[PDB]
Amino acid sequence: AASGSALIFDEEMSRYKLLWTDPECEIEVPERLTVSYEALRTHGLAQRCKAVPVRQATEQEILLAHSEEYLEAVKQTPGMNVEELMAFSKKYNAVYFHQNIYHCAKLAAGATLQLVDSVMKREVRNGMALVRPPGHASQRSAANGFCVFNNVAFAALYAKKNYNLNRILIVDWDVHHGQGIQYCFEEDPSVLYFSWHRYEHQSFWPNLPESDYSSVGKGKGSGFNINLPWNKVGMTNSDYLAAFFHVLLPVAYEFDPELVIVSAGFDSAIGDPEGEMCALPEIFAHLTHLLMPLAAGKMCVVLEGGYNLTSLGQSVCQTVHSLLGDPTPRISGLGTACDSALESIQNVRNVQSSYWSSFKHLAQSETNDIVWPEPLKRMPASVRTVVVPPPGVELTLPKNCQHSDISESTAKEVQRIRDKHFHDLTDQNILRSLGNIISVLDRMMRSDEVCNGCVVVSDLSVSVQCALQHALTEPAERVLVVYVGDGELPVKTNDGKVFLVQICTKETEDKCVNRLTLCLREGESLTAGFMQALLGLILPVAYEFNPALVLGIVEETAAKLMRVWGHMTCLIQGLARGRMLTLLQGYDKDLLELTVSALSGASISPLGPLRAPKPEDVEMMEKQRQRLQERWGLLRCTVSESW
Ligand SMILES: CC(O)(O)NCCCCN
Ligand SMILES: [K+]
Ligand SMILES: [K+]
Ligand code: NA
Ligand SMILES: [Zn+2]
Repeated sequence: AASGSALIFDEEMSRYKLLWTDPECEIEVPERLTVSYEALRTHGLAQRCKAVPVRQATEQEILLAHSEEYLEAVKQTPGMNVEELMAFSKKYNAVYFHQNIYHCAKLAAGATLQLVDSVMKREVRNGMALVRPPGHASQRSAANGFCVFNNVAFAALYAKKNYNLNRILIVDWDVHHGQGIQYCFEEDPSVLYFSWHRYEHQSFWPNLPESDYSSVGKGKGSGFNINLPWNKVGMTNSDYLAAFFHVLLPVAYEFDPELVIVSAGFDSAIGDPEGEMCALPEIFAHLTHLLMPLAAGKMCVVLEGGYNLTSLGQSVCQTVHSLLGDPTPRISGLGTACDSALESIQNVRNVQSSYWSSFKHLAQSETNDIVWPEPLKRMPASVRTVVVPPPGVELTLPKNCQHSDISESTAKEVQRIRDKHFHDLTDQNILRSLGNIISVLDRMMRSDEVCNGCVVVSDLSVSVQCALQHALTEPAERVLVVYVGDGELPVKTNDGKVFLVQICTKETEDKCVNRLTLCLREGESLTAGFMQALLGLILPVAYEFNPALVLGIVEETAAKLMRVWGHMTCLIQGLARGRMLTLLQGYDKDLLELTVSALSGASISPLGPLRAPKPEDVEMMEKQRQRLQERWGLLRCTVSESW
């Protein structure tokens, strides 16, 4: 299974620039590449990636997406003087030409294809291409919006042709619509295109009616084009995560792509003079992380726009940090998306409801200068994952995992804890696991050397109480508990420091807003239901809660449809800088193996196709959203009714 992250870059792509006055294009400068690579070098990220060389796209590769007549016209620009280049540039909208731009365009395109090949041949897990010129606005026969050839459209058509892929997701988080990509795949159900973009009711570039939410694709491609227009500026972390949890991710995991390509424009970040949005560079760590379980981690990130050199460098580093598997930064201050974003989100979900299972319940009444703080460092843990199997069980562990070694001070604390709170306890198994829990938690919370952990335990009540209480005094200001099992746990949810998610078999009405209890009907549809609950309820609440530790718990009677556990374990590491402790009750080799693999950052196997969720499950989940969304605004995917 593949490892490592490709970084594709060449300073030749910085060797073209604007040669005449033009306020429209003067923001697109060679230094965008210079600053981005140097930022990667400064933070040690470039040195940890596999450098893959650029190459030129061939004529045949360019003709996959562009016409012979347009290619022939651009092929003449190396021979043009400045007067001729200015006249050629005026034939198109918001683009300039240069004697070297055709050369660099072929390099930008070939760099993208090198990235696709490295990933699809399993030479790396994922990667990023830092290229100029950008691509997503160029069209079959036109340059547009600083773009000459459509790098990301190349990549999907090339991956289709040479690897016989049937399902490719393109995520365009640039602040501009990628109209070239939309047109290219408009009728194609094999390529799902998602774009959010500043729109402001069509008054923002490129000013197209077809960039609105109503453009869902055409013909057999209906439903495979998703536009989320931002109709106000100033969108925040909360708006972007609301878009992912309530539009993009439900569709992406149902689509089940075989490759993910990201049109990564960081002009959607705070400080950008084109986007004027307010999302922090740290959000891109999470946008990257939330997509990484798709396609077994095969993600090709391709630079598009991004014009504030400071914002650009930091967002590029946050993206590569996540590609490398470094712990995600904690996002504070999350809450409801703004009303304009909620309107865009509800409109997209409604028009897309004829095409996607996660939205289908919506179709029937019965159913329903700027400055910001510098980002903190993101150190990978010395040993990412510590494992404590039952005594004697020897397992083959991934390279960045390690077995537990109870210390002297730790042993004294178990004695103190036993005397005070479990007088009768003398079971020397239980007492060993308590020493393992405290030992693992101490390494997780008081060291950057261990990130997360898994401990197999015997008695849930004592181990849960010790794990929770010990974390709450480290101190962990807030703890998210995720419990797969029935019954009640020694978990008090009164003081706001604990949020409890419970996946259980018995229908039980929960009474307050710090618990989410999910009672999913048994059957062949448990998987789709849980995925729908995870993306649409669990993750929105968990992100807003912003825990300092995640405590996972699985009762023994519930280890037999839990094919979702690896996705949850991977996605929930977006919280608490990845600090997750999982307690598995009883030995199951496969569950322990899956848990350790996901905790350690390994690729997650795809879920493939799934029987769409039970309508009773969707009803249960929407009643949870209604009950919780006034407290946890990140759950909202409609505009609230005003009094
Ligand atoms: C690559 C892009 O999407 O950032 N293009 C920006 C075009 C700006 C036109 N004023
Ligand atoms: K976009
Ligand atoms: K499509
Ligand atoms: Na012009
Ligand atoms: Zn852009």
